[PDB]
Amino acid sequence: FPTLAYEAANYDMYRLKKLTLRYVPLVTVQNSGRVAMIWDPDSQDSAPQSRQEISAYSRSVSTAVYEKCSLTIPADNQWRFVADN
Amino acid sequence: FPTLAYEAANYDMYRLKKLTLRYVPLVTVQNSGRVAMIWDPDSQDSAPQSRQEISAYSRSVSTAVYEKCSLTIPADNQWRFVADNTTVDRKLVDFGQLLFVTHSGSDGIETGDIFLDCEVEFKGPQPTASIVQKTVIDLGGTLTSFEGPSYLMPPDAFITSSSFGLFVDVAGTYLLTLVVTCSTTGSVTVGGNSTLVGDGRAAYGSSNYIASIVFTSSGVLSTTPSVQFSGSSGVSRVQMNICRCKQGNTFIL
Amino acid sequence: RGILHTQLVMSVVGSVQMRTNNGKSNQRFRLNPSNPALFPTLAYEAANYDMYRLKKLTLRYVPLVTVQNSGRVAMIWDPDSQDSAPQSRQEISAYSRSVSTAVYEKCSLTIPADNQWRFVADNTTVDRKLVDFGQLLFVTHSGSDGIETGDIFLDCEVEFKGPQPTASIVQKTVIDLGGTLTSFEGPSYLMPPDAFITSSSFGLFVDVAGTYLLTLVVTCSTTGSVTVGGNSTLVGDGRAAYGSSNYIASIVFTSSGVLSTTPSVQFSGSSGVSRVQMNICRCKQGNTFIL
Amino acid sequence: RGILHTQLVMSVVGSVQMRTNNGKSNQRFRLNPSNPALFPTLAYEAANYDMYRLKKLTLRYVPLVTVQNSGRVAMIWDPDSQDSAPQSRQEISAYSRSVSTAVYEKCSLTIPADNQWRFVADNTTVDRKLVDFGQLLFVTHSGSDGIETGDIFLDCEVEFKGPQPTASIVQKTVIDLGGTLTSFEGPSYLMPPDAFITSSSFGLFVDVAGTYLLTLVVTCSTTGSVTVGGNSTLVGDGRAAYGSSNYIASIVFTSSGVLSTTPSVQFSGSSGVSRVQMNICRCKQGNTFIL
Amino acid sequence: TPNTSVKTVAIPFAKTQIIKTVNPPPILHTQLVMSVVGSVQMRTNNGKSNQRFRLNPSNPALFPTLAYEAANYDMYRLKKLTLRYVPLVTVQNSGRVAMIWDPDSQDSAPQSRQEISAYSRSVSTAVYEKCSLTIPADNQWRFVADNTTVDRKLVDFGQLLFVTHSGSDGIETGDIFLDCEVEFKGPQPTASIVQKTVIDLGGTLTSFEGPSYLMPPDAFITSSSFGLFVDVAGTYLLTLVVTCSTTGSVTVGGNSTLVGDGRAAYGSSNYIASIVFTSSGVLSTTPSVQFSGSSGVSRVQMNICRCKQGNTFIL
Amino acid sequence: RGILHTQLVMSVVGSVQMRTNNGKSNQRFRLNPSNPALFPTLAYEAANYDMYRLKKLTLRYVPLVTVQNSGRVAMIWDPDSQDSAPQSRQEISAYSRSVSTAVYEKCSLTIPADNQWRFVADNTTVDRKLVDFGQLLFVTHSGSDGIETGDIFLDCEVEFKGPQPTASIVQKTVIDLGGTLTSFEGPSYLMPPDAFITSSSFGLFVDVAGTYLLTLVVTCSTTGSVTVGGNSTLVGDGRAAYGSSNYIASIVFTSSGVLSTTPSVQFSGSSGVSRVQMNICRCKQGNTFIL
Ligand SMILES: [Ca+2]
Ligand SMILES: [Ca+2]
Ligand SMILES: [Ca+2]
Ligand SMILES: [Ca+2]
Repeated sequence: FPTLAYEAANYDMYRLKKLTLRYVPLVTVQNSGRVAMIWDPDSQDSAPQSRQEISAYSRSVSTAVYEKCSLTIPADNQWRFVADN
Repeated sequence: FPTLAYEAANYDMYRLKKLTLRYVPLVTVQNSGRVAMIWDPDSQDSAPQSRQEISAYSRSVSTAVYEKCSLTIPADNQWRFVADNTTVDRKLVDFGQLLFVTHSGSDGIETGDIFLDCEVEFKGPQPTASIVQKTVIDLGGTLTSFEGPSYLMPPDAFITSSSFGLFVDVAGTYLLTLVVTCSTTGSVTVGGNSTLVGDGRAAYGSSNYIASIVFTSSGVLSTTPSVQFSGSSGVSRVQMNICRCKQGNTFIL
Repeated sequence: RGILHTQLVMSVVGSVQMRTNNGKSNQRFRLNPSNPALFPTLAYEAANYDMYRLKKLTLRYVPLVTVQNSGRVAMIWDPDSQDSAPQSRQEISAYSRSVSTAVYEKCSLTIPADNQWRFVADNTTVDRKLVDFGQLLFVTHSGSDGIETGDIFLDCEVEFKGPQPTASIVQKTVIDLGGTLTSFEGPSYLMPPDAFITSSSFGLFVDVAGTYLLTLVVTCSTTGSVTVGGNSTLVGDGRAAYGSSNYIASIVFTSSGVLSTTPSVQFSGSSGVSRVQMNICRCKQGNTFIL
Repeated sequence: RGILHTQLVMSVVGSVQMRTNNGKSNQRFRLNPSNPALFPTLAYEAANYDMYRLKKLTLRYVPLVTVQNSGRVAMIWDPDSQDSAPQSRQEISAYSRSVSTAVYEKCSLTIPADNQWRFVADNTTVDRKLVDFGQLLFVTHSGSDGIETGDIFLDCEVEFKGPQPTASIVQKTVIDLGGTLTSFEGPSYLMPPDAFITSSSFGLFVDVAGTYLLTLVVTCSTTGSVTVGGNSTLVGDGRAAYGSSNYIASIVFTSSGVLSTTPSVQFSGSSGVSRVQMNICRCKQGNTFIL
Repeated sequence: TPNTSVKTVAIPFAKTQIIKTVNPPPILHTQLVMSVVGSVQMRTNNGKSNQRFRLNPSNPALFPTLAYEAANYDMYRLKKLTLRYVPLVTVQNSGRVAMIWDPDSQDSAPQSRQEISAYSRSVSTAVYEKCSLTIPADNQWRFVADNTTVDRKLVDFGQLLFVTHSGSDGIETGDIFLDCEVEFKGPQPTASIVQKTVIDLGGTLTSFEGPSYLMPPDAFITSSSFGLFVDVAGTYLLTLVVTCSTTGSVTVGGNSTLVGDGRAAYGSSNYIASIVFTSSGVLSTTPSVQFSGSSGVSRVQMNICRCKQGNTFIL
Repeated sequence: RGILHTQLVMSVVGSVQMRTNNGKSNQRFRLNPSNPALFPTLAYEAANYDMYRLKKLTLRYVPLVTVQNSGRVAMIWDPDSQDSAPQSRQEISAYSRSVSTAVYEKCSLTIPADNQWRFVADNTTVDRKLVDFGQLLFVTHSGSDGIETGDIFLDCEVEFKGPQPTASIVQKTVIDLGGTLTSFEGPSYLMPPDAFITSSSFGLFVDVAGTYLLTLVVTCSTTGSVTVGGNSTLVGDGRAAYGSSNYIASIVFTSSGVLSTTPSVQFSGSSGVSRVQMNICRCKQGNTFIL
């Protein structure tokens, strides 16, 4: 949030209502590969560090490079502190 | 607007819907005097400089010290630019001035205090605005601000061949970076409007002189410069950066 | 239904320039019942428990001075407990719950309570932010400098979940030369910027407004007198002793919570002060020492 | 809903002949909540109020000894608080609520509660008979001579009526030559027949099982070391001092609350002891003085 | 709805109150209690004892008129209780007056600023501004204090404490009024309205036969002198009986004045006087009745009667 | 619905004076399911998830000793996970859920459960106070000096919210000269004050009662034999090797999880031990190395 971080300085609590991740390719069907998009409920775990951990994290979309993805994250209702001090 | 100025960085246009000025006294019916509250439609006029100009400005309330006032300002519907990347003719940008004239006191006593009400709405957004001033002084010149906002204003600083002073009157806690082109070293003291968070670390080196101070100002008058650099020789340029930082952004011995 | 508790919080001393919680940092008025400043009488109940939940909260600034001393007392609640103290005069209206009137006139401010059980601070937690309910900040800026303006009361309905063996309500603080007050095993009667030692002298500022009991244990080489003044008077039976390199005294004094530019308890005349160890208990007037 | 409060009352020391509060008088277990023997944690809550009302009252003696020692432990509730001790065996079961079993096996006793509001003990009553809710007596009468047998817990739902400022966490007790302990403005935490002085020595028997902070103020002529006896142990920081005719010490010790034929805190070696003044605070394993 | 509400307060100048009686019937009853003397440091009931104001109808401080009707009865209630501090001073003098009711009748007094605010039931406004405190009642019947008990906690209804600090020093600041509806159950013949108090060397006053004019922190004896601080504000009738070895003189101090024909006499080891003095109840740091100049005082016995200015002896 | 899970927690070793987790610190029995002392089997299930929620919690201490040894075992549940140890006896029964009986006789204790979801311990927290569900403390305080008395079981209905990859079955702990155990990326399975090194020797105290697989990687200068102490036994296949300045061993041993004053795995005989690195895996009576 390079723009909301200034408005986030003027507040203390926050929610997050709608969360989508919308990988858009920029390449033809000629280049192989794989892109995966992962959401953790932790904010202090490490990252793979394998192929085993990519697929079944909890909430992950792992299609190819040349093809579009879309991942949605379910929200909560809790109020959390904006990270200050 | 010490709080809205951060939200004002994320936008470009503004209006002002409701404007009241609500002077509240803090003193009995024993102290004589007069407080007047003035709104200009200009934002570049000077101030009185007489008793003649206090009463009939256009829109003014001028009661006594011990008795309450209330002034309302009529609004417009126009959209005006938020002052970013500082313009020169700031008359078509601002909505006006407030002037707050007192005389014939009751000398330097906490008489009362002035409150201000707003409904501000903002149109289309920016990324941000850089909330760090950059002000430069030459010998004989004044402050010329760059990069915004308006913490320091051009009648606030003075330089000599050997000394330097700032009268910070905004009442926050700040973070300076003095960069002074000298020939010798010097000391920095903190005057009457403000106090240190006392670990101001500075250094000399080449022709530059670089300091970094954290001070907390009160905005009240005092006839001492609030940040004073003296004892040096051949000051030519002083460059500044001010940030409004809290009491944890101080350096450590 | 619960039981209300009116409790004294500060004696508000006015100021000319700009001042937060008067002599103290943004650590004093944490909304935990394990805080002797905001809870002078519920801290004894808070030592028995580990969970609390606030129900009703009002602040009730009641004036004391004649209407000749202009001022502006402001009472401010934060939802954080780790935000810094406010910097300017005009960084007051940017808070959420705030009442700012003149010195000579009474106010009120209600704080909406949550429904979450929170831990009672018997620690040494790093994040106070998730434990406390928030801060209370008190700002004075016009003038009338050395004058007791009024005093702030505070009303609560606190209920407590699961109990605990009693947290020891006796402080233990140690000062070294060049060091500060460092508390040990709680509570927080004294804050770290409340004392000073030299090579020959010693002093404590006490602003919680109670009647206490000290045990000075001072490592010196000569004896020294102990004077009590400024904010507190002796319940005058102060019996000290000397012996080996320790210096031991026991004092019963009654502070008043007002600021003053004199230490409340002062120890002077000796030589080579190196350590001062303390214990403060909040006793009563019957705990003196007969001559 | 209320909140239960399991609290340690005694640690039962068996005796051959007949003994009623393992040695201490018929004054120890008054059922006021201003009684640290019966309420080691609720007395801090009860120091803020004037009226109280008991709702649930249970025993549960719990043993600690192997099944090899014969003996018998009884638990007694008078509705009086000024009746004398049960002089014989036939008087033991004749009380209103009484449960008596062997040493090696657990018990329980419930007390029916009233609905009246009674005053909390504040610094002087003479007719305790109308203020307390009753006594508790703990008789042991056959042969398990003085081995620790078990310990007795106590459960409460206590509600309090209208508040008060805090009264006294700290004792002040004064001994003169030939006299006994006379307390001034505190709880108890000592009781009179639990200290002895001579022309040259001094001793305290503490049977409450807490962790305390003393301030010995003893008018002497020569110095004297301080040991901590068999009931209790130091935390090794007993910094003391001499000076004028006073002798000043400050000790942090933890007692197990068990009988022993050694004084728990003993002061010997000096000469011409005339007065001893005390202050006891119930600290924790914090407030000891760093060397 | 603009989230900031500006409210104006016009603090005028001196506020006072005006009190008239009607009185009508053959029952609310307003009375003075004190005149609040402000102090700089800290002070309880203004220099009076730690136990003085004490809710029985057999208490001369709170009920100088009902105490005679209280002698003819045994039980009492208290229905309506208001405390109505009236200022007598402009908005120029700073200070604070607090009015405190305890449910105990044997606690001590603050002895801090901490204890003033949250007692249980307290009003603690400024000096120049009016207060009003109400006390909730009960339905229990309690004994009128006759043939003095020791644990006077189950007898009285409570205390009044009247704490001032941070004045405005010794000025007539205000005064405290007290309202009651007192009803009495089954009657006595009477009660003996004459105190009998005895002091020994090192001891204090121990009252016998009732009522409570003098209280134990009011008198001091030495080997050669004697003093009483009468703080009830009436006109009294003493009978000093002092066990001395020599004669002595009796003067009348700051709280009180003679009706100047105090006749005394010496004789055997006793010393017998009979004084008529009129006290005001205000503080003064002189004993109000002082007997000095003698030698070996051991016992002083008293009888106090509340007699008017015609019960004086004649030269 | 659920499935109960009876699990071994400790094997209680009695002590005369006072002891809280039979020697180990107030860190051992955190109620996260990522705690192998409390969850020797559920930690494998809990290594796949991030949130958990406890539903049923019971003790049941079960004795093992003849009815000849006096003593007393207590079981304690703090709602905090950062409170200190119960320093005295009066603090034992003052917890929220506490059951204390004799050594030779069985017990039970139920803990009321919440409905909140809490994080599972992943590699670093500082405020455990908000992550764990509480502590478990196990006090023994009279004379059954160190004989195995009994053992304590624990029952659970645990449900987990959203999954995760597996985290760590294996520890990595590193010791330097003068330092202590510092774990890196594992469970625990050791805790710091359970290993000691000298200039020439090495030792491990394992009190978890499983069957483990070590890899000793010790920077030495000379070789050294490895014995398996009194707590634990080999499966007789401890193949080791020397080479460069490293010393490499791999041992399969089974520990009973009982205190002993001998290191369970000891490495002595060499010279200039500087680092020791570990990996512990909880194998079975399989993975030993055939000669
Ligand atoms: Ca995770
Ligand atoms: Ca113009
Ligand atoms: Ca705790
Ligand atoms: Ca009381």
